[PDB]
Amino acid sequence: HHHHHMIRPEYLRVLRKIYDRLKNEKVNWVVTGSLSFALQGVPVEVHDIDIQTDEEGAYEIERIFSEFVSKKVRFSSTEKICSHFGELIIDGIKVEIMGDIRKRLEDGTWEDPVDLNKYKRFVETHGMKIPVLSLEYEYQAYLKLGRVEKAETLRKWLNER
Ligand code: NA
Ligand code: NA
Ligand code: NA
Repeated sequence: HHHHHMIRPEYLRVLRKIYDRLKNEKVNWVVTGSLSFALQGVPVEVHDIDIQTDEEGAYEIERIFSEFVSKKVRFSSTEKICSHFGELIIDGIKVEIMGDIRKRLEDGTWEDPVDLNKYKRFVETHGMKIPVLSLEYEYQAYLKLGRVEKAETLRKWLNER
């Protein structure tokens, strides 16, 4: 953990609550977003918890954490990214559930969702074996989001004309 950076205990507490209910379920899930970076030693503050999973996993997670569901899992799509998307709030912390995230391809097709198991690693942390997507994958994913943002920004700037 570069910089001996520590994840704020509120996030670890909620992560434990999530881990405890998923650990012995057949759910294909990973922590993604900032918490995945942090768990893998990148000193970044976490503000919410992102769980990426497959389509079935999103609905299973929602059911497992039914009392915490703030937004029902629904297939949700922009023109760029879609997923089976819902939200939990646990102890005031937002948990984004994203099942089978797919990115739009140049041709308008949707990429197949990632094989989470190609990139999943288990981080031993605070007595928990937490599945995360690899830093390499995460970095590449954010850089890709970045490209999308840049293209959209340029389009919007031009649209203002
Ligand atoms: Na920590
Ligand atoms: Na799995
Ligand atoms: Na960290």
